[PDB]
Amino acid sequence: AALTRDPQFQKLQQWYREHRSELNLRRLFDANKDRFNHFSLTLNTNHGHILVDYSKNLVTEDVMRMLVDLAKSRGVEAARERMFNGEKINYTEGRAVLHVALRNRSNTPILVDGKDVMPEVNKVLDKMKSFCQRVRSGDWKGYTGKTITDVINIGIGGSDLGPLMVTEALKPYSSGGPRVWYVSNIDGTHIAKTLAQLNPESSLFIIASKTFTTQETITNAETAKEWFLQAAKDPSAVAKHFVALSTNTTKVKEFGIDPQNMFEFWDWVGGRYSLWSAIGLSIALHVGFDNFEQLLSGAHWMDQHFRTTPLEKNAPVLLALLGIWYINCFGCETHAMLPYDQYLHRFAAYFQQGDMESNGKYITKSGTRVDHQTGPIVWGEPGTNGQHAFYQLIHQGTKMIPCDFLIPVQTQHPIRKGLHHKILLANFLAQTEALMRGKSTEEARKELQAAGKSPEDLERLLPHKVFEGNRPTNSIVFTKLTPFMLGALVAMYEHKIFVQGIIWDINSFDQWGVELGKQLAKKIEPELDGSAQVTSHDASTNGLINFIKQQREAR
Amino acid sequence: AALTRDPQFQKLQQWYREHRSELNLRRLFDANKDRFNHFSLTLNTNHGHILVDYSKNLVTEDVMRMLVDLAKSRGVEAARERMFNGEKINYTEGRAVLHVALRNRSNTPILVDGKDVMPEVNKVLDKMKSFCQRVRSGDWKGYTGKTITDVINIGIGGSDLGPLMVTEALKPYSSGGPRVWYVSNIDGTHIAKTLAQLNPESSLFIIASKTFTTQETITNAETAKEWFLQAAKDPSAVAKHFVALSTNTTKVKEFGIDPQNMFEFWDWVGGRYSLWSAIGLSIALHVGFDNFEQLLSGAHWMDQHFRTTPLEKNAPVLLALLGIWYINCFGCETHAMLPYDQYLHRFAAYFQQGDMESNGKYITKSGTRVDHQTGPIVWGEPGTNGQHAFYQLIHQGTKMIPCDFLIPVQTQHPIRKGLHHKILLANFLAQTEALMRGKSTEEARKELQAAGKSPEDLERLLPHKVFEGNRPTNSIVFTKLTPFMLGALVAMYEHKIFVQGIIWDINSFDQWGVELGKQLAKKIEPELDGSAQVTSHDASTNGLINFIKQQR
Repeated sequence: AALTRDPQFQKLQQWYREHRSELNLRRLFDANKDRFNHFSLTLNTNHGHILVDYSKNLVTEDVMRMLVDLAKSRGVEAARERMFNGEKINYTEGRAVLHVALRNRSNTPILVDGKDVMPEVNKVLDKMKSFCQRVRSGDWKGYTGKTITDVINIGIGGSDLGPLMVTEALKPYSSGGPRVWYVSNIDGTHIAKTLAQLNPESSLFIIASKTFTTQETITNAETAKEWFLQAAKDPSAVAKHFVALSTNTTKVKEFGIDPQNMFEFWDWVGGRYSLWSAIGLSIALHVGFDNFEQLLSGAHWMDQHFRTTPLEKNAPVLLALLGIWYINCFGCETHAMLPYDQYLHRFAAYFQQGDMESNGKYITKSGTRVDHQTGPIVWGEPGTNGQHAFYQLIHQGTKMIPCDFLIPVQTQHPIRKGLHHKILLANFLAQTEALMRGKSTEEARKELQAAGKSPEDLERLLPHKVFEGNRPTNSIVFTKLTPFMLGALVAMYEHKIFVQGIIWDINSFDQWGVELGKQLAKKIEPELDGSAQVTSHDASTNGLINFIKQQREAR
Repeated sequence: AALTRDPQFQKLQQWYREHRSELNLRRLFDANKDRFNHFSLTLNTNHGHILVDYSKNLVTEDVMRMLVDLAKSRGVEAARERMFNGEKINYTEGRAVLHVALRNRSNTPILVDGKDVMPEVNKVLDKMKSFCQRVRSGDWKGYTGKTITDVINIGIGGSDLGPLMVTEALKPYSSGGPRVWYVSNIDGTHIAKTLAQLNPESSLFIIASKTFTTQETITNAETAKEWFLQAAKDPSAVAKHFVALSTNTTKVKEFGIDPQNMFEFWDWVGGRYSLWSAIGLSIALHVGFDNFEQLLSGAHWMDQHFRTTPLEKNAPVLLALLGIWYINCFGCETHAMLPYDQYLHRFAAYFQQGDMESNGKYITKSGTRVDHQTGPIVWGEPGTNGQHAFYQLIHQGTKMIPCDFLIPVQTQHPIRKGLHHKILLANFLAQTEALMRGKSTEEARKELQAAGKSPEDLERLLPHKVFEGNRPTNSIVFTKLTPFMLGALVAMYEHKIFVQGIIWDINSFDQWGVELGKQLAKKIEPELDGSAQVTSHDASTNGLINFIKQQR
């Protein structure tokens, strides 16, 4: 595979074999008082600063030069220009990849098939702006003349995770917006428990689906419409309570949504890159279109940083390369995302899709199988909660787990004169310091001596109190979690993922790996119906089905 | 360490090295049409059936024999009996480990320091029973005479995750219960956005903390008490609105809680095993004490299954050993938990603590350092959502990821004449079948040719459409997600974790690894007050602190 044959990759591997032992953080920081300045970036966006501190990673200045040489060798910069220029870099599907066009506030032309996409992008944005104004002001009335109080997004995956994570994160900005609800699972619990809390007369349903064929979303949408028409008893009332966010005009009409009620996007918007498009309508409705424009603007700023910054000081490139270093030299399977912010409690789940569906790949551009690791398993929970759930394993288990810690300097809720946020910041700082420094047998012994432990009791406990440390982290600190700054942060990680993919020579923008499960579920669905035993699959699938059939009528 | 020198483990690794490439699920099923019957367990709890189908795993009958022999050689049964009989198996802390006593419906004596703990367990249960009846009936009034409409648990980690996951899982059983809120993060967002939705006259605060010294929880409690007293202006009225769940009567009283309002538990209740104790009061308030008892009864049933069942047919032992196989032979870092149930959306989060804080360890019982892997990283999201987020990587990435798929046969919401649950089940079944059966180049070519792809479109797309499969899963299917069945499922995984700890020779029940972060946060705290630079740490901690100071 390309990466394995790359001479810069082999130098990195070779260096790792010879010098891995020189990578002790305790020693590196002691021998370089300037380490933080040398291994950090400060970004002034004009709407907040972002500090990307990667100095607690197991790198030296030689390692980062070799990693930048790898990005050059693998053609990161030329691949970047192909994306921004509208070339069909999604080569398995023959598509452009232009989530950057969605937030292209400069309106500089971006050509696909020689045609500028920005007129159509801005036509849909204008349509969302006007609709949001009418809904939020109460000028858009329901079928009994009431204003809309609840907006329900029905969609899954790329049509759900982004809008949910952003509306969660920007909750302080939703004064005067309708309540927003997200129904995604086919599990009837999800729609049922939501509809039970709603009035059809004041509820606006948004059917989010790129294809408008996804079984979960269409089934959920048909259930919501049946429920709604149970109350309204008039087909023409659907036009006041159902809109669609899709590329598929034909299926939207067949579902019965008026064409004036369809907000379009395009095939070069990948679902996991789609919150910047019409899929973001639930965001604009909740926090207002002006805050949505700020979100796009912050992404635009990061796009420009990614495009114009030399690789060696380019935030998403450096994050990408650090991950390559941990994935392909150290062998780390996972990457933890640990925001110290309750509003970001859906941020890790969002990049599970964004990262893992993009780079969970094993075939290269040339059709050949990779002979190296690709994308990691992404996981995490907000701090401080994670400290009391799983940091035990991060500190004193047997796995190496690169961790991104994120926090805003300014809280949306400066209660008790800042007391809570002070404690939060201090834990944020303490945990990376603890991961890096650890605690030696000599340091733990001195503590147990001072606690007054008997020699027997002390030798028994001592090895359990030792922290081997040397566990690497990234610390990403930003002024405040505004719409603009959220946009910049999400875009930072989008381009991190793009860079890793180029390095691995995979297609970050397709998802052929979801097809087989879909096919097999279509075959199983009609077999579940009766009480007849199923014997047509492997023995486990049959046995599970037959157990299901048996237990259907247990009371 | 103990494990790597154990004869049965070495036999296990040697077989792996010689026969790894013989393990192909597609061929194992093709050659043994009885594979499901020999590699699954069906449990009748008398309150629902559990099918534990472990046949889509990379195991033969010989591998399962060697694994059970490892369990015997590592002494699982004798360790289990020490736990149930009240011995101090949490050896670093010198404590028993008796979450099983908390749900011991049988009331068979369990001695700790020679004294039966069951009377104290049942005294507290009776007290929660009576408090819940009063609150739920409206007998218990607020400081202005109103009934409690909102209950707010304040607590973190083990004092949060269990009750949150259970009340989320048992939502359908909460009719007539007050609404329940969980406040855990120190991040002031968490208490602030909760308090903004509450009426102090009708809100009941539960301060859940085993130590009653955790900084996050005591600060949140102090903030809620300040907020409450700003409205009531009557300090006697705290006794109507604040209770405590703790082992520390001194700190509870010094905080201002009436002694009558403390619900006790004991040092042998681990935080991440605590939802079965007083820590579960918010569960019993939300769904009723009878449903809480049913939850306890399910766990009790699983405790007896674990205790009385021969190892080769013992559900938590088999799950543990299959994990050992993937962890210590295949080298899998992670274990995914994928419940096909929206009510179980915090189940995986609960076992991140349950599993990872228990067995994320590296020092054995003799004080020696492990030379093998221990606990995995636990992660996951509910199906079907996960299919559209990260299953692309499970199917077509470069990682081997053991997965548990869980689902209830009967849904709490049989809308559309069961159409949604029918689809949910079909996806549950399809995904494990797909992970096991890939799709060959040959099969993918035929589909593309049949679809009508031209030779150039076909050959460009074909390699990307191949699924190598051979990806192992457990399927855990149960009649219905009732309180009883939830209790059984949680206890099953608790005992899974126990068994793995014993085999690894580690302490599943301490958590010394949380102490260095707490120390260092206490030293950084006062340094944030100034506008002065800070120079007292490493450059990075210094540099971050000073950027925080610049950007206030």
